Amino acid sequence: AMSLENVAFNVVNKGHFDGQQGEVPVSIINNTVYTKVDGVDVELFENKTTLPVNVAFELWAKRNIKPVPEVKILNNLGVDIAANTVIWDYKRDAPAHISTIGVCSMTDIAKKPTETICAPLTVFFDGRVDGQVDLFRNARNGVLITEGSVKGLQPSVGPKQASLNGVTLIGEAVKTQFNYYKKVDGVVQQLPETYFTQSRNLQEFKPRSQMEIDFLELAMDEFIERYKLEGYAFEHIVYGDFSHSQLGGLHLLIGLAKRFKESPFELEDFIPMDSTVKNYFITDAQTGSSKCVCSVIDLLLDDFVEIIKSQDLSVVSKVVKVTIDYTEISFMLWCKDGHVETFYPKLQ
Amino acid sequence: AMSLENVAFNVVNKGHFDGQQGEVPVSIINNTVYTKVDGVDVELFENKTTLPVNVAFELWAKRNIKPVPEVKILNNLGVDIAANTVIWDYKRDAPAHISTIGVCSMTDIAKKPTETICAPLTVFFDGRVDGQVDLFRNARNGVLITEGSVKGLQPSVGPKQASLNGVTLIGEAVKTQFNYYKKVDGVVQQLPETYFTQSRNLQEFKPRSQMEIDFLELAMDEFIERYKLEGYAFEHIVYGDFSHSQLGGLHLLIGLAKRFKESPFELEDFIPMDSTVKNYFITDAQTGSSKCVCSVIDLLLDDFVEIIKSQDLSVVSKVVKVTIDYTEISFMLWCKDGHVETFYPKLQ
Amino acid sequence: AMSLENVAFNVVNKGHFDGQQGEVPVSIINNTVYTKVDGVDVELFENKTTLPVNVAFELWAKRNIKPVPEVKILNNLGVDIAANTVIWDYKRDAPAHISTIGVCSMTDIAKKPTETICAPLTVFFDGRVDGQVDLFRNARNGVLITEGSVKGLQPSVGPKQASLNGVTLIGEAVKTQFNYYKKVDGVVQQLPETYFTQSRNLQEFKPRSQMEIDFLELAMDEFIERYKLEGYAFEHIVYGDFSHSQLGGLHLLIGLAKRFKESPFELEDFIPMDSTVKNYFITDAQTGSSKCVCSVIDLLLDDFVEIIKSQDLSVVSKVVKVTIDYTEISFMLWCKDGHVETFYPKLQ
Amino acid sequence: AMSLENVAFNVVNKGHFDGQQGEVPVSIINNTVYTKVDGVDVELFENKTTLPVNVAFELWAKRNIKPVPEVKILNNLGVDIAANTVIWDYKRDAPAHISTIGVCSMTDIAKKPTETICAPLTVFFDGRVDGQVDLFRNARNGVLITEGSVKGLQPSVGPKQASLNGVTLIGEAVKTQFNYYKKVDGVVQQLPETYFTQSRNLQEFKPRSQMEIDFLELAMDEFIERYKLEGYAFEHIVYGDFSHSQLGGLHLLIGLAKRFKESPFELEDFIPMDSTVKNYFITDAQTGSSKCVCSVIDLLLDDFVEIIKSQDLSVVSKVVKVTIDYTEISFMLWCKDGHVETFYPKLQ
Amino acid sequence: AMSLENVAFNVVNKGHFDGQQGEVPVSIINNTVYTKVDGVDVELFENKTTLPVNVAFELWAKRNIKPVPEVKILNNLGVDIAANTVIWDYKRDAPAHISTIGVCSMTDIAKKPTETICAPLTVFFDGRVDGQVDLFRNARNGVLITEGSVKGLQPSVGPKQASLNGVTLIGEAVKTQFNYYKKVDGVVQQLPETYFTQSRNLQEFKPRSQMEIDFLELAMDEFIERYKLEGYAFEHIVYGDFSHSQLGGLHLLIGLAKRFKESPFELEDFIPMDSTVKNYFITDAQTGSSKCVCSVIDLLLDDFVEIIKSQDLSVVSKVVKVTIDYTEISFMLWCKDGHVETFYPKLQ
Ligand SMILES: Cn1nc2c(cc1=O)CNCC2
Ligand SMILES: Cn1nc2c(cc1=O)CNCC2
Ligand SMILES: Cn1nc2c(cc1=O)CNCC2
Ligand SMILES: Cn1nc2c(cc1=O)CNCC2
Ligand SMILES: Cn1nc2c(cc1=O)CNCC2
Repeated sequence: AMSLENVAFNVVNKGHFDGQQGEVPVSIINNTVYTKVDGVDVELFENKTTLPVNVAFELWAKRNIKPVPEVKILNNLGVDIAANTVIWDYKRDAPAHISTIGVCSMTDIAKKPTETICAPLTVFFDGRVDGQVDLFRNARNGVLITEGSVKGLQPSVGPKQASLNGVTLIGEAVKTQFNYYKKVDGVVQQLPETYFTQSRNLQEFKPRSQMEIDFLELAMDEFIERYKLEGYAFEHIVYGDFSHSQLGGLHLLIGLAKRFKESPFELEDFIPMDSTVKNYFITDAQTGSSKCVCSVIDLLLDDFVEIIKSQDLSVVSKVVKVTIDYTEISFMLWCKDGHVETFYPKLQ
Repeated sequence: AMSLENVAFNVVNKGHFDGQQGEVPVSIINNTVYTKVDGVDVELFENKTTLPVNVAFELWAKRNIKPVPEVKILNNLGVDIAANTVIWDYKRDAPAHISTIGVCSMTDIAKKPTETICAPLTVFFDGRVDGQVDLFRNARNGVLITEGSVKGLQPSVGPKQASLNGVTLIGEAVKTQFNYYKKVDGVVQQLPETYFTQSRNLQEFKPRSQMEIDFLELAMDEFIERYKLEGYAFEHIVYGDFSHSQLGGLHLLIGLAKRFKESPFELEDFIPMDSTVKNYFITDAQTGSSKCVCSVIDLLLDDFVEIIKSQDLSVVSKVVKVTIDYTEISFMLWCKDGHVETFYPKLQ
Repeated sequence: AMSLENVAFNVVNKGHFDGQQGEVPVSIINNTVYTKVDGVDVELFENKTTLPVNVAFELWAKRNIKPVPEVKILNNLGVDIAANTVIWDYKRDAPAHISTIGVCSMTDIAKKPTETICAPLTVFFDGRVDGQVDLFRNARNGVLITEGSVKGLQPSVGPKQASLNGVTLIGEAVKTQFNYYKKVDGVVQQLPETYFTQSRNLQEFKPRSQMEIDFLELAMDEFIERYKLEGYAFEHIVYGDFSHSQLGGLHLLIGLAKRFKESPFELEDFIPMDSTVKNYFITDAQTGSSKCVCSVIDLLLDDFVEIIKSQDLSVVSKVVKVTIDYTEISFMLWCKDGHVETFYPKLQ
Repeated sequence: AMSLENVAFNVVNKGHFDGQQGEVPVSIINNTVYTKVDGVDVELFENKTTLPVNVAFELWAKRNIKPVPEVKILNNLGVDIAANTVIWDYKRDAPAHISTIGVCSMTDIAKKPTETICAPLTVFFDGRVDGQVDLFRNARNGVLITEGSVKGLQPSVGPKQASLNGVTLIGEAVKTQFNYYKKVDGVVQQLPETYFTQSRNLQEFKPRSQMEIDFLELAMDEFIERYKLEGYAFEHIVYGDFSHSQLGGLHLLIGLAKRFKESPFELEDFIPMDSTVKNYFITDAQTGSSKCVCSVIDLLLDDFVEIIKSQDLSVVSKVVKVTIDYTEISFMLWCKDGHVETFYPKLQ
Repeated sequence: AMSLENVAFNVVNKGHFDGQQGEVPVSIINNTVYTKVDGVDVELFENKTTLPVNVAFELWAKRNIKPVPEVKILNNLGVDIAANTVIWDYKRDAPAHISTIGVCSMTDIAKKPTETICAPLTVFFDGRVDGQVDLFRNARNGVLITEGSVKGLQPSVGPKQASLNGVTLIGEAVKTQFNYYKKVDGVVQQLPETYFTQSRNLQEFKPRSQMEIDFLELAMDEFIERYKLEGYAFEHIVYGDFSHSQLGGLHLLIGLAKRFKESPFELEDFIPMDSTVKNYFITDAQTGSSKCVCSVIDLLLDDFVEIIKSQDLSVVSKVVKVTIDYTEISFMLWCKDGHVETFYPKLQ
């Protein structure tokens, strides 16, 4: 007995949809949902999606409020739809997926992931919900997350961090590190060995190793001497070159964080969505050095050092493929006389 | 001789409506009011209200620019409408009241509060405006604020703070502490003895007593020992419990401010309006501890200590009613073996 | 072969329009442009202009990404249109000019600035683009910027700072100080001797002289004694008077920056656009001192001292005209007994 | 190399999308597409769909301009999608289907109906397009229309009429009567014996038999005597009873057409879509007789007489199922003492 | 002292803008202007233009309510702007021109047509307004209409019909036939010999000659015999060929009017604007004969006969240029063995 007024009642009284009975007066004007409180209209939701306002309001109310995989992981694993939940994309302020299963009558393609319409779609299953591990076993295509072992299913240990109501975090009171499983055409797929992006912010950047503490504290030349990085072009790739009109390198988030402490800069997120590699139009405020497309990845500095130190430096230019967040990331490696000139996540 | 172009002229030249003569070219497109400056359109106002764009623009231009009672106080006193002014609600970016008296032809129910349509409504009167004290005396229902004594009318000393153009402050150059009076059905009502909320922000929180300085500076155990708060569950209620998936307690703003200095958190204001008790969907970023409905009140720590220390702790569960901002706030008091387990502003 | 899908392709792949071939699927809903990525819609642009959404999207994509004069300089020089580029106004999130020349078929009045429709308009020319110095020579009306000398054309050295993708900066890796030239009715005009505004922010304010370091570090009385400013009303004009309900003086940005370090305040930008003199409705949060129209100018303190010390202080009230950013700024000078009472950028 | 500007160029020059090269300037404002002609904006399309304005404009431009089956026939046959065409629904001013195959990049689920995504969907194939008969033979699910015989496949003769640019007609210069074929899970179905609705208008109603000429020309009693319809309640069912507050019967379009010649009436199409049975809220203007839900079907009078004369009239109330337009239509048959009381297309 | 409220007051009381003092309460919601009457909102104007709603409302209120030249005549004469009036385009529900002179502060480029901004624009002058004949004499570019002779200037007799509040008519109580004059670069032009379109409707078509009475009354073969039109393909061009899937000919409005009496048809006006030649996507309802682009012109049958009988019929295909409504209309003339095959207004 789903309704707009019942969804709004749950939002007002429970902070989100919680299956409670009740109705509150609602008014819809343009792309905003309001409710009357003390005689005046109070905004409950502003539709930033391409779905109708009342439909997006119901999907947002029915969002998953447990720690869930970050949308970039779900996209890299080919997830098309979620089973009986909504994975809300807080970077886009929209549902991560077009359709639903057992959530909302307007967006539902099926009520259960067992319907034949779900067979060709990669359905997201959550082992924390009763019967979802078994639904994954019977699904033709799907991705499963669990907190423990599944009998006979070989696990892939995912990232330490998960998204809880839009906050990316490594859980202390809740579990955020899941076992990951994937099935393509009825066959459980071996997830590849992968690095993970650290999902940090530029404003609240914190080092997660002794090498990252030394990058942020030590000067460029003493850091490169301490970690034996001579000939690996860290001056260009990680630190960044701000001497010319075109900004050189600056592809690691830690390098942007070190620069951010000294001088500010504009990072234009021209495709605003969660992704393993992010592209920004950067403008350095101190120098005026800029780059239209500056690919940035948040790898742990130790992981980036391991990647670049494991490459053959005897070829002028080559594509280096590295698995990060379960996806193959192509990097462009440019060398000269046995030393690195540049290394960057290749712009497609 | 009111007009859209005249309202816009006053906004451009005087910063708000100031009864001046003149007109500027205006363009309305969707919910925004623009004016032509140097050949280009410059935004003057974005309608975030449920009123028509030109009507909301005129009410915002005609907003009260003197320190006025915060909307939560006006709502707790049952204020329906203001006399010949607009109380702008800066938390909702909308007028605090549906209708006006002597302000705008589109929203006016009357030109003077003496019209019979105003008799059943609780009209807000401001003693700082000539003839408004007398209009309150003749009103059937109303709320009056004054800077001094009114002959024969027993005053209620309101909060130290008032809102001046959306800034809540305790006035030094202006008076913000008013005498409050209320009339229901022609009869002046005795306003109850009340506590006041402190109206502080989490980002700019400042202690307003020696006990509040000690809460923020001292460790949990030495503070509870110094102020003899053993057995009053301050560890749960004020400090907050972040060890389980459900966030425990955290109902006093000062407790959130102390936590905010160490680790950040998301506070989702799902009913965004000014109220004595606020409800937030909180997510602790450090631990992942969360609570869908976490009621928070900004009381002075000394006032909260006085409330909890004045309760009988011999009953398992009971409703404790405390007058705060002239309204009765129900608190849920849970005890065991003569000690507090929890105390929180009861979720309705 | 211009198209919406081609503009969006360039934005997605190049960060802006870069003349590349290709098309991406686009969806327009209301005032927002989206593109499909991984099956979901991702916002590329939100129209904040009065132009149609697809037209504004194309003008924003075709924005000048080289350091350009700040819109206030272009407006003060009478610039109506740009030659074969779009000067994007980042303070208004809109094009600085109504029409274009050789940019977009919907906004174009001409394809080349040589068309007779451009003769009466003051066209902006950029000497950094091939053939634009010659187009200025043949234009009836225009403004030219160059990085070096133009044979026979007497230059005017502009401000040190320029806007690069909305970031105002003094270039280190790029040139931001241009030579300025102007022509009215076929005749090259002598640009007047002028002061320049410093274009600083209140949050990131940095002193640019020893006098500005002393203003921010020294107490009011020792600063006024050190720089011999007794009788020049700096206590009122620069420091500001917060003792009465009406805020006194506070017309220099450096004075607001000094106050901002101690106590916060609301600055309501009621005409949000780039201008030499800005008008704000200010509310001091500490005292409650407020002013509906507080004119603020960001001059270097040394420049403001030179202006006020070069005035005759023997008249009660007079208009003082000072050239700032190539425009004549009227100031109101009020004196008594040979001393300054107030000096402010005159409210029109 | 599809684009908004190219789609508009085709609309302007060819009256619809015709694969021609070219671009015209376009402006999108709200839900309307305009083009500049002689300096002014001219409306090309108003979006009445739930799709984004530019997407709906492209689907409308790419509509099928050949006589196609009426949407009610396609829906009754379970058609989900069309192969490389858009069946435009002129009753809804929207595409008849959610997705496309080889039409528009925004709505396409596949470029060819041979893609595995199309296998479970009932794809509409048109034998008039080269290779579509063979695509139907290889499709798992589909509906095929042809103008002549298909080797091996036994045909179902469809209705005489088809929709050509929203005009339902029986072709004289073009063929509108198609052979219909259908496959479910790779098996060619035996389409059932079916009646067809005549798809006539109330304003331009024309009789299509000698019995229909006699219904419109003769008086009620002489018509019922001539065709031996005594005891079949035609006075109620077809002619209509306007003597009570509730309008009696009036379920055949021919009966409404006969009434329309004498007196007018309001027919409120509360679910505006193409369907075998239509429901209207009818108000007779002459008498004031009204009915909230008056089901109307346009059957040939001879076909309706054959249906009612082939029923058992010995039961008080029963559901009578009739295959009309290939779908099962339920009728409610009410009898008393061997005579009809009422017979109507069941409201369910 | 122009205002939204004053424009609305005039609309309500005078039926249009009439320079009366007064103000009525107005509400703007989306693209509609409302006024409060007896407590409820009543729609005054729905914006169908690309201008802001309040600007379009004011231009519509300030529309010319005297018989004015039809927009197609003004466009063909190169009219850019009107002098101190608004020519409302009722076919587009929008102003015929982008800018105004002395009408509305938002659209005005000048207050008088004597301003230098108006010199290069072809300004429309109306001799019925005092001083406009003299303003035309002093204008560099312009078009003048008069009811009588102008000393020294030789006139061009325009069409009999004019538009009065959107009704095209030949005046009986008012004069609608104007003398036309035109100046280009200060020189009075010699307007060319021109035919005029008759501007008739299909639903209210009336013959305006004995030949037109005979076309509508006589049969095809006796009409062609009476007016000696054998070999001129009137069977195809004027009568229309409905025997094939592609509708043949049907380019004269009189031919469509004759067909309309017998059978109905859909005329899709895909570029809805006033033009000498109109293009329609036609669908004949009786036969199903259709044509995507069917150019239609409303010439007097005698004028069309004179044009086709004055052509050389010895070439297979050629462009025939005819001055109609002062513009050059291209026709395509196809011949074979000395006889016409087709003649149509060229689609270009
Ligand atoms: C943690 N980790 N991940 C990977 C590899 C080595 C490693 O230590 C090798 N490249 C792909 C993924
Ligand atoms: C300041 N203050 N206010 C109140 C009470 C005691 C007190 O000291 C008693 N509870 C209600 C209100
Ligand atoms: C740098 N500078 N500019 C000006 C003046 C003196 C000066 O030193 C005189 N007033 C107008 C402009
Ligand atoms: C007795 N009787 N009852 C009904 C109907 C016809 C009738 O004769 C038709 N609608 C449902 C109820
Ligand atoms: C032979 N022939 N060709 C054409 C036309 C008439 C004709 O007779 C008219 N449209 C263009 C092509």
